[PDB]
Amino acid sequence: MPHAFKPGDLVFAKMKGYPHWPARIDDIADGAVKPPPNKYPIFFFGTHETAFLGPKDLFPYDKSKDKYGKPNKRKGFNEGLWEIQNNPHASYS
Repeated sequence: MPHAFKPGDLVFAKMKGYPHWPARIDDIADGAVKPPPNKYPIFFFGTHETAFLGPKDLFPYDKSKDKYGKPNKRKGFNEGLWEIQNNPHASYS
């Protein structure tokens, strides 16, 4: 049965106006800005942007990849597909 989300989990993350996007739940570095309550720091693959999202917008990667893991014209998307499949836990600093 599912646990709560934790850092390192892989997802497709949904934001209004964008396709479901390959992403991970990030850690918060020591000294870094924390997310609001009930939000997680989401690192989007490809764009390498962070937004704060709740569970309603996070779709576990294993379950969702057959639906959402397809090329998209949007900037950074296809790079993001490579990153999530091939090195999802790397440093993208």
